[PDB]
Amino acid sequence: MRAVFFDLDNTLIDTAGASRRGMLEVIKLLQSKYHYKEEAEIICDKVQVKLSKECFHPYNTCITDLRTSHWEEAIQETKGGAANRKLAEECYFLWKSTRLQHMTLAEDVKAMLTELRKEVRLLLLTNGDRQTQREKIEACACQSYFDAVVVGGEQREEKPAPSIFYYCCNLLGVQPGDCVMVGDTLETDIQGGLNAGLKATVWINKNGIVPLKSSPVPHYMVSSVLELPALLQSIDCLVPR
Ligand SMILES: [Mg+2]
Repeated sequence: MRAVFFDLDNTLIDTAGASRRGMLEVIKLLQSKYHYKEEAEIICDKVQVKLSKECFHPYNTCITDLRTSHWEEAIQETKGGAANRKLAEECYFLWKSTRLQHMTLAEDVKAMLTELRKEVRLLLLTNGDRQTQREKIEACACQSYFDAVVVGGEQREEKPAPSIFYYCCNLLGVQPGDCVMVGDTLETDIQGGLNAGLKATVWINKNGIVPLKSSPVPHYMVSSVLELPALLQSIDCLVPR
């Protein structure tokens, strides 16, 4: 038996592009409805930074309150005035709904996943807070293409902690040496698969970059997730074409 674990964000769905889309829409809102000028982009830039700086959480968080607060702060830090929670909410929920709407599985990614599952067990392994990730999973309707879906923020530890990989292995009833991890992030997906002693790691190198020394090195590298079947058909995973 063989299994393939897939990363989610930016591997199977365009998360970053979806987020950019969300900012584009907020900018439009602030500029058209509220007549903001370039403070629109300034505020959005601030939120992006705040988003990027969130780390902890699992002990307990209301992500909606936290991220609404990023907006509230960014508005006040840019335009001053009294804190405006209502406007913060208007921005947040526009950004959120816009991004979730943008997240979809391309038809060739759907076909690819369908083909893989005929021969191997498929699992989605995605870092991030429970609510946000489950919302993304619902938005791109991907749960039906996998035998299981595991979310880092629902677990005790996330990628690259080997524990979450061993959990995934048990969930599918396989061993780490039966498994392949596919993802676009060296420090989570690849390091994690290396930590957990998986059969192989596949790095989707979208940026066409040479890993700086001291970075994790994957077993295999592809520029697109659509290259996976041919690759897996060559290593000990899928039968030859
Ligand atoms: Mg990713």
